[PDB]
Amino acid sequence: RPAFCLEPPYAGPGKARIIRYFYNAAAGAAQAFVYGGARAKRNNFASAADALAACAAA
Amino acid sequence: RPAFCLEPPYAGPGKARIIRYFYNAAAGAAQAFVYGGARAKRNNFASAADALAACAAA
Amino acid sequence: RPAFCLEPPYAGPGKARIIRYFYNAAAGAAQAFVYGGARAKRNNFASAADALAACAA
Amino acid sequence: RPAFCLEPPYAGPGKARIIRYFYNAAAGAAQAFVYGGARAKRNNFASAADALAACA
Repeated sequence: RPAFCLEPPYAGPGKARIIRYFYNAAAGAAQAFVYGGARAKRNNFASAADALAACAAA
Repeated sequence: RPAFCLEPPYAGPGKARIIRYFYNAAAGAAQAFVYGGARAKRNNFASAADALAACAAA
Repeated sequence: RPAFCLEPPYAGPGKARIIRYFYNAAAGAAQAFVYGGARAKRNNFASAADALAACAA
Repeated sequence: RPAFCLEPPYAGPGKARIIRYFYNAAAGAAQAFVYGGARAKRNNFASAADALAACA
């Protein structure tokens, strides 16, 4: 599993209101968070399917 | 809940661009993903309603 | 299936960034939206399973 | 509603595989489509809720 899959989600300072997904490796699942549209970090996916494709596999 | 309902959605190797649905157990929701047309895995349904009927119940 | 189940989601005027779910009657599915914390309408649930239950799905 | 709410979805010339949402005014519903990542038209949203906020 790539290291970035262990990052906590980062909303950032932006004024957009976007639901994104991060992989929660402790829970073994993708989880939704609200992203502000600026200064994205790596564990930040458009969809749960995308988060799982990158990060679900051991 | 059937175990397959916890399997990540699989795009597969095909070149098609088909909208399918999978059960996201962390959210308890059936959500969209892009399927390539080949080698479908189990958590892959033609509609959100279909995925929920198969997988939402405890 | 209650009448509120036909409503589109309502973020409202608040500044919060709360993930909530609404029932999408056309699809028979539960989908997420960003609720601002104020003036919620009825098609607004803390989880997708809550929305599906309320709207008899 | 905005006139763009009547557009059919536009996948565009791109090769990416991105789920996006358009408002289908004939169905009264926001529906998913595959967007290629380039030359988006206006009836193109990252979520069903955003399509409904603009067009419902």
